[PDB]
Amino acid sequence: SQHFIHARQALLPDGWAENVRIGIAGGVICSIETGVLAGPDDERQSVVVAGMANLHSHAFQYGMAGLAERRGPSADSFWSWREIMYKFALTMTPEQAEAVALRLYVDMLEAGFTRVGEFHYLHHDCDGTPYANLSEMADRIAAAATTAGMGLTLLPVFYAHSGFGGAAANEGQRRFINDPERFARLIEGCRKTLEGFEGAVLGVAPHSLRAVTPDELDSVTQLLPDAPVHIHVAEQVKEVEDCIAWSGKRPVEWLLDHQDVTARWCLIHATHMSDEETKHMAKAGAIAGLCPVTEANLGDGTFNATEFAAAGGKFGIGSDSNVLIGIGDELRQLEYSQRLYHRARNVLAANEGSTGRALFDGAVLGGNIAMGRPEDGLKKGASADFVSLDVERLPHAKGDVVLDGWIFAGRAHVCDVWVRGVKQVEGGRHRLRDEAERAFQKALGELLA
Amino acid sequence: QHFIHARQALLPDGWAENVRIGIAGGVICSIETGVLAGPDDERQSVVVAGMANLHSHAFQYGMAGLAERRGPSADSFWSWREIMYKFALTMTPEQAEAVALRLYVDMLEAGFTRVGEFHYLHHDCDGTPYANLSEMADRIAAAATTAGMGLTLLPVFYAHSGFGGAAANEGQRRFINDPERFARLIEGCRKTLEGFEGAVLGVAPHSLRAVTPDELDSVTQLLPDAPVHIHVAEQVKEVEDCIAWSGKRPVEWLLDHQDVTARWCLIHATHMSDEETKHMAKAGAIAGLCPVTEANLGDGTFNATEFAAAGGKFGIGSDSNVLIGIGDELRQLEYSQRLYHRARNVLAANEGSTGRALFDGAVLGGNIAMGRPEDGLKKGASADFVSLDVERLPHAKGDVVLDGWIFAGRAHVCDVWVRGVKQVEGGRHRLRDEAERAFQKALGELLA
Ligand SMILES: [Fe+3]
Ligand SMILES: [Fe+3]
Repeated sequence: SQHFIHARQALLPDGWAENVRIGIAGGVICSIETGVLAGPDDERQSVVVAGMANLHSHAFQYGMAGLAERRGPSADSFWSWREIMYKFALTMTPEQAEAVALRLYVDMLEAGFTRVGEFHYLHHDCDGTPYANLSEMADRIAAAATTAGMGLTLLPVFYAHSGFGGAAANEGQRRFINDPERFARLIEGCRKTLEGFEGAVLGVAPHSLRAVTPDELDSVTQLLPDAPVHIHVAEQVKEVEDCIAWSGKRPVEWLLDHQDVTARWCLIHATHMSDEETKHMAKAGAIAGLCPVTEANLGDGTFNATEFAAAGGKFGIGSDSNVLIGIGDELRQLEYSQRLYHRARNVLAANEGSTGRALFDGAVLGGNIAMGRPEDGLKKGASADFVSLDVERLPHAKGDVVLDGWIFAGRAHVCDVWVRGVKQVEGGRHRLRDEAERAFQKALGELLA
Repeated sequence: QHFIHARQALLPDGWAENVRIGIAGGVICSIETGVLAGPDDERQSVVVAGMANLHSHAFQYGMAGLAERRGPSADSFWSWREIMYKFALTMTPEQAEAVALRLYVDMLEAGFTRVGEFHYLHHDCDGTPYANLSEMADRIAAAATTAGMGLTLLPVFYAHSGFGGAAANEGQRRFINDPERFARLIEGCRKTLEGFEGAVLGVAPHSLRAVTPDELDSVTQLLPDAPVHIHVAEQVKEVEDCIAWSGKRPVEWLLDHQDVTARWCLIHATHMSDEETKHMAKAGAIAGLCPVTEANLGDGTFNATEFAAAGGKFGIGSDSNVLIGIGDELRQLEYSQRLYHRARNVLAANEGSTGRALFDGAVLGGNIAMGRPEDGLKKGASADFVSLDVERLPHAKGDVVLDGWIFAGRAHVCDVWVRGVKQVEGGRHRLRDEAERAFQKALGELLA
């Protein structure tokens, strides 16, 4: 039946409003009324904001979080990360993958993310042979999301090569590999699995320009022409240099010249762009899939955030390596990367407004577009996906001040979280945290033994 | 003697297992490894040293989260100074004590066991001294006492608004003293800290902009065996103004005109050449790093690898007190380096854990900057330490626990002891809710 949340303040697309009654029916927002008293059966909340998309995740990497911070003996300071990543990637079973993904999605839900964009490349069995059920590993993701009550935009990854110009994939990549034919069949397995997964979106994820040839890129991005396309691009300086050596062009530039890039596309990282690439990307409408915590943890670089925003570019955030899960963590890192690079404060604020406000609104907006859910948000007809904040330490704080306290000062935290109208998180706790954790610790023990 | 048994404890020479720590009169009397818990031992999983928070301006905790609006000014730092001066110029002593208490509770809950209060809010709202000259410093001491927080109090000497002895401006009126009145204030602080167990009293020349060379000589001679702290080279604009005045940057100037040693803690030290960095390390000055505040202010990135390779030591301070956390500070330090050098595990030592190196480093340099080199998980040290909740890392080795805490959000502070007294239990200070009520009342008054 029809259920009501009454919020003392709620951040709607046209701004903060007070005394907001949000009606929910069949998991959808059926009504929003501002300046009204709570009905006697309304559930009362202090501060309500939209659910955040987590637009880029590799669920299995959550298992290695905190384990890649030892330097090791290599001259290459990235060796330890790849060694740990491939130890997990090459041994994880489907049962383990479901357990890890579940506990990750619980952590994301508890942090206020209501949908995940799972950029999924862990496909085949340990020897690189397909599972009897081709989409087995994607089915585990979907099962994990279903159990969590987490929204899912599933983005199976196309990966065939180890370098520019169609270099053969090496044996370490064997569980990731498909040709376009076997990839289409995998996408078909995913579509069947997602039947009855309410709100699910199925797109495609060419891994990167290194990993895919131009012809393969054409085939993959034509499979589901109305659904999202995600791709890693321009994350590390070495890729830009290699791309130039191969084509005479930088990665984003090359992509914009060879594909019809639109808001259908989400370019993950896009960390190293010229001013011209930044503008063209924004003008094309491609969403920047920013992963600020992972980019810092990997030493990738700093995004051209002010230029991108000034050109009308839109963005979202993704936990990516899943080393550390938090909306405040990601947005704060984005802003602070800018403050250090430009020697300035409140860099990503819009007009003379709040930096937390601009970042939060922006990341919700661009995130939902990248997820294929532009109808979503705190709007009539959107999925009933939203978050209440604990403002016990900010008792008189009016809207934007709440966001800045949350994101910069640690003075608020996520309280309740709803997805499709179902309260998955209460007072910061997911209804299945402890059960998910027990299964996660069992899987970790197996993987690390 | 009462006893804590730790399944793992990070001692100065490394992780030890099944460690019995005996405490009496607030100090560590015995350390035994490889043994079971006695029947009256309190049991802990993972115990580490208490962290010094080597640089704090307590009153700025009140403005945390309030300076993140861009505002109409061409100067993107205007809004921070406007908020900072609104609090600085109107706060009463009663309000200052409430703010400092709630801050010191927050610090304790984050695993900091001593605070270096770099204290410059001295006089009344109109810039006239209080009947008790050290009134505001007495409030700091009272707040620290109520929290059970260790205190190295560093009253600040401030006399000028510009290099070369420019007059102090009206906005600085609560901060200012001449050397003679400053010495009298220090004397008030010494009397107040009598019976404050483990307290240290040093001096804090504000910066090279705020002091002349002659004043710097006088202030740093007052307590020759106690710490000296000073802000240096935090912002490019200070560095340029210092050059305009002397032909030198702030740290090189300081090293050339003072006998800088491990007695000195140079706060930020953010803009240095490679040669300055090495000379600072070789002198033995402690880098008072404030990574979260430096990021929030867009100050810059510290020359961390060069400093460490030259044998430099550091600690961490919450500084503006915008966000309080050991993980937050150490992570930000490392990540500032990863982005700047396009590398990972930049501040690891040998081929070790980055979290290990950063944690050990910050405890060590922190305690030296605080005038407490005897401290740590050692016999004779103050019984100041922290247990970590390892429910998500249930049998993980020590270094893995640190990396999980600092980088992955997988462990958190459980209990915290200062001078052998448990001030935090399962993440909560006993006075959290009471201190919070008084804090919100003060905030409401200040923001009215
Ligand atoms: Fe990624
Ligand atoms: Fe400071």
